[PDB]
Amino acid sequence: PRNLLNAYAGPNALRDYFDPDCQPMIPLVEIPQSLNPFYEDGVRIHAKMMSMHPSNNVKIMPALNMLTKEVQPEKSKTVIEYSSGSTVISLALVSRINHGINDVRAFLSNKTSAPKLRLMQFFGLDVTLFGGPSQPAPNDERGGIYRARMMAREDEAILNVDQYENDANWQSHVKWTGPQIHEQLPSIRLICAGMGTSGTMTGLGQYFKTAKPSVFRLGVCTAAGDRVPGPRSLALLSPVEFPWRDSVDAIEEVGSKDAFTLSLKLCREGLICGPSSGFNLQGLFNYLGRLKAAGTLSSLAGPYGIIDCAFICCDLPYPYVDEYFDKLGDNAFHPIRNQNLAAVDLYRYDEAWELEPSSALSHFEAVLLDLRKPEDFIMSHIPGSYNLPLQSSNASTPSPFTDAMVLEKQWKELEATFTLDRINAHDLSGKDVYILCYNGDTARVATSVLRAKGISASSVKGGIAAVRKDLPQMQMAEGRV
Amino acid sequence: PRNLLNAYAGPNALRDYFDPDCQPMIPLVEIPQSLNPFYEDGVRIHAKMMSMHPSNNVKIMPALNMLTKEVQPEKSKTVIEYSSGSTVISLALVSRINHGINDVRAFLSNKTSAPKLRLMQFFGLDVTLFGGPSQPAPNDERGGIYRARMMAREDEAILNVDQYENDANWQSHVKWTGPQIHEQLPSIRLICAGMGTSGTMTGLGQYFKTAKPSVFRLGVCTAAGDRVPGPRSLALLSPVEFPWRDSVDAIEEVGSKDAFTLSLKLCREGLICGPSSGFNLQGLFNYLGRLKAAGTLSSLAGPYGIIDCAFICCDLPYPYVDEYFDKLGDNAFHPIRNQNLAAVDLYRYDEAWELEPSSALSHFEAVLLDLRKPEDFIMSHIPGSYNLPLQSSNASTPSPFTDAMVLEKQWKELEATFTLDRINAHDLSGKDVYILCYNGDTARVATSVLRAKGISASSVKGGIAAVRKDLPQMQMAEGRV
Amino acid sequence: MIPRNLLNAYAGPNALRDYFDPDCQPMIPLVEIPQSLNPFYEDGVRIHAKMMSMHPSNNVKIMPALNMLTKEVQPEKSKTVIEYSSGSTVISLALVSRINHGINDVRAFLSNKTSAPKLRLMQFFGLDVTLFGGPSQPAPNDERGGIYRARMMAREDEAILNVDQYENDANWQSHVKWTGPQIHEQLPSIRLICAGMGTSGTMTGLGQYFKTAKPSVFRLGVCTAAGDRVPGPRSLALLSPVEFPWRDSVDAIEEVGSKDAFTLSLKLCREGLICGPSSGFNLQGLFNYLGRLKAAGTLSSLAGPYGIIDCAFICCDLPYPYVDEYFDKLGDNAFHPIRNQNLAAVDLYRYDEAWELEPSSALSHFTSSTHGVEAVLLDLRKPEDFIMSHIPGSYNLPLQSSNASTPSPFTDAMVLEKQWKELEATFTLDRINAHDLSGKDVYILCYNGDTARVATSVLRAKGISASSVKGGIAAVRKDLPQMQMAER
Amino acid sequence: MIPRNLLNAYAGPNALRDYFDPDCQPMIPLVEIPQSLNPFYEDGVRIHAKMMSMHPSNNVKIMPALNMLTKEVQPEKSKTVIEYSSGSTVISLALVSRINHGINDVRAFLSNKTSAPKLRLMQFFGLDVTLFGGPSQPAPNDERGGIYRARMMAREDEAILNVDQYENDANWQSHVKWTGPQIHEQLPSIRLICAGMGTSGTMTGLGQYFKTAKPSVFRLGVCTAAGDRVPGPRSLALLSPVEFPWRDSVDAIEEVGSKDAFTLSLKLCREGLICGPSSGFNLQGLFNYLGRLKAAGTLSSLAGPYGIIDCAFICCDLPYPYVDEYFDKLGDNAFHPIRNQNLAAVDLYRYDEAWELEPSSALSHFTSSTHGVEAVLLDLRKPEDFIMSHIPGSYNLPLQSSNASTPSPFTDAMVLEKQWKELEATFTLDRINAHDLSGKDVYILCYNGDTARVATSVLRAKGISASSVKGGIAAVRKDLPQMQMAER
Ligand SMILES: C=C(NCc1c(COP(=O)(O)O)cnc(C)c1O)C(=O)O
Ligand SMILES: C=C(NCc1c(COP(=O)(O)O)cnc(C)c1O)C(=O)O
Ligand SMILES: C=C(NCc1c(COP(=O)(O)O)cnc(C)c1O)C(=O)O
Ligand SMILES: C=C(NCc1c(COP(=O)(O)O)cnc(C)c1O)C(=O)O
Repeated sequence: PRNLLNAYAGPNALRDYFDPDCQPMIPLVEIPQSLNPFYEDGVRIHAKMMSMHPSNNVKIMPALNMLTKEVQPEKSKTVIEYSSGSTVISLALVSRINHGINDVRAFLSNKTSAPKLRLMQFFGLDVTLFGGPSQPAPNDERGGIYRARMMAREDEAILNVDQYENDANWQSHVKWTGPQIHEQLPSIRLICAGMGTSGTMTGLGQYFKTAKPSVFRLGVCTAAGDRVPGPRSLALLSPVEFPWRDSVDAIEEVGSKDAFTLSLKLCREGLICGPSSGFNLQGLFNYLGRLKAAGTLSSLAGPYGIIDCAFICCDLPYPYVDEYFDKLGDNAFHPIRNQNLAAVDLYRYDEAWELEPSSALSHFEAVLLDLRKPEDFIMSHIPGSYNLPLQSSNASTPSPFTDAMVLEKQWKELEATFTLDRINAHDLSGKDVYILCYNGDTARVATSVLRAKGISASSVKGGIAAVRKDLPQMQMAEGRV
Repeated sequence: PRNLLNAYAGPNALRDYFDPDCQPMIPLVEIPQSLNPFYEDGVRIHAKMMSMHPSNNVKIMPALNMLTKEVQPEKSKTVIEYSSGSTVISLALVSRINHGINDVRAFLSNKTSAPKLRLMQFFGLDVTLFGGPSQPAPNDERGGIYRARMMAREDEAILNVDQYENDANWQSHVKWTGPQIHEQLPSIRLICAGMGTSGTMTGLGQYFKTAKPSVFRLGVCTAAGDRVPGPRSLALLSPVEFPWRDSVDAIEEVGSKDAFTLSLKLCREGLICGPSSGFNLQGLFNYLGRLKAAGTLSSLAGPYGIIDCAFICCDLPYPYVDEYFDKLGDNAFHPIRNQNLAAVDLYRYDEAWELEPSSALSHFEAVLLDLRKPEDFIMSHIPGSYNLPLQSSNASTPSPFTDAMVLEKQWKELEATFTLDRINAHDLSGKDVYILCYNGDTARVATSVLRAKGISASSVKGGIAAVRKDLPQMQMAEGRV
Repeated sequence: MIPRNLLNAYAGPNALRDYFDPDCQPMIPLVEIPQSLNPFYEDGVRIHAKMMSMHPSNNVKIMPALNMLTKEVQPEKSKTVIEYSSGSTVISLALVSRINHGINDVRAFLSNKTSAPKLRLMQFFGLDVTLFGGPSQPAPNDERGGIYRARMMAREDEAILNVDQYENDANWQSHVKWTGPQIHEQLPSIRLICAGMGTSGTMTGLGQYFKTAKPSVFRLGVCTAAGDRVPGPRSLALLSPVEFPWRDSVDAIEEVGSKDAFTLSLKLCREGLICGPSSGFNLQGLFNYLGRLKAAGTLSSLAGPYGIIDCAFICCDLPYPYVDEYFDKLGDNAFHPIRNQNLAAVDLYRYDEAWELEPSSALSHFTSSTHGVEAVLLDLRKPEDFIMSHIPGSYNLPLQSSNASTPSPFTDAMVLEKQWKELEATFTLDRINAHDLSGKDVYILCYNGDTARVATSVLRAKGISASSVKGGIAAVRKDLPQMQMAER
Repeated sequence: MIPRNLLNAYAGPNALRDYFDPDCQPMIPLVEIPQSLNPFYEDGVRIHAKMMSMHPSNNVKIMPALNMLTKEVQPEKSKTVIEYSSGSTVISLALVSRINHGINDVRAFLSNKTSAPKLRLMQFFGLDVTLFGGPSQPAPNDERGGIYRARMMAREDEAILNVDQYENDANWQSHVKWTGPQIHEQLPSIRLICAGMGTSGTMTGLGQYFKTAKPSVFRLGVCTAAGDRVPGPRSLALLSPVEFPWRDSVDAIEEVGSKDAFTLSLKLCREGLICGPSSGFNLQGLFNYLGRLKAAGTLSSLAGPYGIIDCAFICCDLPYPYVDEYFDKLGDNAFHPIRNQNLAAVDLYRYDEAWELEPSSALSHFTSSTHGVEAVLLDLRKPEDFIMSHIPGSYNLPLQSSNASTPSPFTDAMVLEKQWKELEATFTLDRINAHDLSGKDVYILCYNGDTARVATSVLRAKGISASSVKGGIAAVRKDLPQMQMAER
């Protein structure tokens, strides 16, 4: 039945890996008390981490169930679907794993984020952008849902399962998701899921309608005028023909700021899930808050006085990371320390460029650069070396690697110092350039600058202080010719 | 022992969820034959999807093992670590789940990508950037590894486990990862893992050194001068003091282009993993290619003539999506169709703004805008309406929702049309503005333009062709006053 | 005693030669400056300006140019004239080379730092300019500056000629020949002669002449104050290497800054003595010397047995090439500001009375031609007035800046700016094509008519054949039954 | 018969009044243009230029300005002068208002489209400019243009005065009084008189005078060709509303474009008759009419019993305010290009001979002052030469553009550009602080010495007190033992 060792081999290893009946049950995890403001009221909330399927999103269940139902083995060569992201990724994976179909065309709104659009391309989707409403009605003849079902109707090699209109959508959660939650949480008193196509909620609600009729079925929609990835609003849901009205006992409306806030909290607790997951949990919070404000929370409780709630976590937060910062204030994140270093010191450092004093002077076709101030150079320097001073490097200035502002000034002055004319004015091109400063640190920054400009540059570890220590017998010129 | 139902409840649900002994074994999946160029030679390659731990990366094993070893319950209040990303995310999760520590400070190179830096902030890390080499030696006194261990040495409330120097790193894979692969693949003939801190490889190599001494242990390093997230090069690995030289039988060197290529292929097969995972598989490919070129591949084979290879998949590709496009050519991705629509039609469309002809004219404080050409307006128009023509909208021009170039021209001309002066010149401010065109489509684009500018605008579904059809009794002015 | 042209009429094939001749010409005018410009008038000094700017060439250097070329040019060998110059000398050489000697290949060696307006002036007069990058006013023997290299090129070629104003005695001798004797005859009671020093030819000539012709006249040279720069003269330091006997030609030397030079030059112009910065530079030196003797109480000595003291100073050229510098050197005061200055950036295009049509002629042309293919009528009124009554077949393009209350844009500059800007912002290329205005007669009707004429200026600048209905909508009220009926 | 100033010397408290008086002044010069400019010289026509630009005011409008103000000004009531103008008239009014009438509050009403150089010129002459946005050359009765509004303001206030050049007969009567009689006396054989028409005062005056004083002279007016624009005149269409009897003053009217006007004005200047665009505009009209009769073979009739035909045309003002337009209107030819033009953008800063020091004086100052606190020595040579031998205590700042082979930057313009650019790019603010040059005496040593002087120009423009070692490293070879020993 199920894979005990979670080990999949043979020609069908990937098929069985994605199989919800063969792979272990999708994890169900109770959220911590610190995140559950109804813990003292006896509420225990459990998160169904659909993001932990190998596909990383809840829409793998409709995609699996639809494709096995609708694919015709000899003739089905192309799959087309309108989607907000998750379904077409799941269709792309299942079409290859189960059906050998690599031509998957994704129809998406032109107002889907750039990271999400790049993720579609990443998974090998062929995407076409559509103007107008990002969430059109399946009968809006100007929208991508209509165009998709009409392109597969004129060509039998083209297949359009219809996640907005194909019953195999919600039946996938009667088949898999529902029974899993029931076995994992036999004391379940409330099931909660947000509604986009509504397939997830109606599937769960149709299953629990007869598997445990005492279970309360709570769907979540996006507040009017708001937008969150995954669900749609109550208005955008009315034209859909799935039996969602028979699968829910109450509807909550949730905004995007709460959704992204709770998703961020869940991820920091260890339950890594995306914005719609925090959206769902917030809807559950809002309904529990009504029953407490109405004094009716006792109605959900079982014989032990506890209320076991399960809610769906639909996918991962990674595709939406930038949106968390646009929607949530800076107060939700620690700022970067030494943030200025992101725009500077951009180039690599190789340990082989840093040479011990004896090793560097043995190679010395070759040119030695001294980056100390002009009067320090005249006082004493290695005979044969050129002087090239810097405003930002004294004998007293701190090491650039201990002061981010020093590193910024020194790196920038070094980038401006080593212009093209400068390289030729000192004959650095094509030679082994050895660099020396006071303690070696500014010189090492200079090697990163020069290596990125193609000059074979090395630095002396410890600077001139180490050559005076390690090589005390090498006598030094003290402006004398 | 292990959680049969994958259901975690009680105050320790999250602790047990992250527990590798309590949670099902990390999946091991054989890669498809199409991705395995040595399938006919009898090689079967199995991927250990460490990315499928709830933390989504392999470094959860060192983080778990180190923190339980080093945390002192009463005094340990702050955790500090230098990392390339994975470890500090895993330390942030485990420090909160197992030890109640929320003060986690991450020391990172200034040359880590911006998406990765934002991911650190996302998971609640307090990050400080460090110049110089992005992968310093643990004894480089200018690098972040030294600074981390020295800041926890001066303060007992500060804890620095040392992933580069703490043996609990690699022992975590002797404890968990090794035994899991052995039980999942008893016929294992070769174990493969890339080396950054080397903890993963030495742990696996120390375990199999005595669990099944016939197993070949293959480590992978980054080719000289190259860079891939996770591992380091053979040179950057020499100073580390873990017994990695006793845990490997051969070393492969792999470049970044191959690493990102194979990761992309793995993700498109259904094994969603990041660049170091394709890096590892490529190293395995390169060693198998030597033995075939040397005719020695038979040496790895078991009694049935097959060679069972296991390799580590370390994390997910999502934080690196943009890097795949910089490293791989455009030839690896389908381009966006109607790409021009990404920069235009930027605003939302609400179904309630589109009104049937009878419904819109019933509300008609109110102003009706007609967007048809001037001669068409004079020919016949709804009495009481203003005319506002557009260069890009004829009676013959196609619907904007069927031609992306038409949508771009019309939307841009509409954005330029409805300037501030225009809004006041037609008294649109504060009124209910109804918009009419030929077929309704240009008018609907105009409502998205005007709603985003704060004007309460609605369109007539079907345009003037529908008011002539649905309302044939409403007589129309035909430039007559 | 040569006679001068009493009719100032110059005919014949030598009309231009005689016109430029300081002996045929009337004498260069000498004009006493007014009291309001003479601080020492109450002390008996009379300051007379020698307006060298009034020669046909407009500058003092026509005298050295005439004299040097007459001396140096070889009728059959000379074919090219080359000279280093700051501007005046080489313009004068171009004129004399052609008028008097039939030479047009005149090359001008100039500093690379002379102003961009001045460089164009050299081109304007048909000069051939080569730039030299060293010091602006080099020493004549500096083997880098143009003075030396111009001299050597004239040595290598026997067909080209460098008269060299910097050490040819004919330079300063031309003022012994003309300027000196003229001033002496125009002002016999003269007691002091003043001139700035660039090459020092003008001052050397005046001082050498008056040294013997009237030894009692004081000779006052003017040099540029160190660190400063004035067009024409040189600083004392920059003047020492020239070998003209200028030290023997002056009895004292003043130093003057550029701010004072431009200020006094500007005041002389507003008095009617139109002259450039070096003229105010010379007058300021004279003021400074006269103020030195007045404060020391030695002012009386310069006089004679008469109480008056007659001083003459040189006015070298005209201010027009330097107008820009007066604004940079002097403050925002001493100039009246341009009022309605905002209009300088709007209403940039021409008007034509033919574009403004009587209402009956305009409505006749509109309904003559088929509507929407040959002619359109734009009605700029607010949409709720347009709806009430309008010319059938016309288009409504509302203007926010225009309504039934707005006054004439030509009576308020802010209205003109707002309305011209909105009209310019209204008639984008899409708007022209949205109403298909191209190739059509366009008629404009507004509340005003003045606004509508502004609209015709804007549209015809864009190539649209637009005309306005004179008098506005008020002038066609009698042709609009619906409008007449609404007023019941 | 009033006498004229035979000395051209004007003294006394009325020196400026007499200086501007056309009756005290010598007559405005009349000068025959040369054959090279007269295509019809072989046919017996002699064309004489009346250089009105030679009045002290430099323009033709001083005659209407003098005559109108003399007529209209009220000694005790008049305190402000207001006039719409294109430029010439209102400058002349400012001068006459002060010289002759002691009035300085002169307001100038100008089109908002007059050039930015011309607007500054109005400010320069102390005028008070108000801009008007309508048509540039409005009709005198257009109640929007400045002509009408200037007239009304003078009506509301009995203390201000608009002489109104556009319909005051004293405008054209001033040329019956002066310009006409002068030309007639300067050229008694005259057969034709030619002038452009703006207000038409000049042509009306000349034509009304010659109509009776010598009825046989042909009167040839010139107007601006439709669609074109010339500074001064008007088009025939724009001229019809003025009520001067100009139609009665002309026997024919030519139309001329602006390109021909500027081309001929430029040629007249290079001949020595310095005059502006309207002057070439008048001459081109005369050429066009004479070419019409020559092609028709009716040229002989204009003559007399003599074979010659003497024509006079007006030259109105000077070209200097319009120099920019000649470049825009005419091609790149007719001007010589500036050679070494690249130098105009480099070597922007001054030089001083005191900065260049004899080698012994430079090395003396350097080792006098303590090194690195009061003085530094920069050695611009290549690092491998600097290592071989250098002045002890000096810093090496290599230049790629300079080495022992490079010639003098003042002998090759490309070397000067490269070296000045690299020196400017070398001495960034960090470089000055990297060697702590601020507040120190700085001495420059190079292979050349010329390069080192360029370096001193660059550094002193940045405030660094830099001097150069004259003669370069070659001049200090005797002071360098190590260098002498290497040459064995
Ligand atoms: C509609 C699809 N999204 C459903 C979805 C939902 C909503 O689940 P539904 O089955 O559509 O009701 C929630 N969260 C995420 C991340 C989702 O992708 C889609 O990818 O086309
Ligand atoms: C060093 C850590 N990275 C190790 C790593 C590796 C290498 O595994 P090691 O245990 O360091 O040898 C591979 N792939 C990814 C994504 C990784 O993050 C870190 O996050 O600090
Ligand atoms: C040197 C020349 N300038 C002399 C000059 C002077 C000086 O006059 P000198 O005769 O050169 O000393 C004053 N004012 C103006 C306008 C001048 O042009 C020249 O044109 O090259
Ligand atoms: C109208 C005036 N211009 C007349 C003019 C003319 C025309 O001359 P009239 O006398 O205005 O017809 C020609 N050339 C120049 C340079 C002029 O300035 C004026 O100054 O306002």
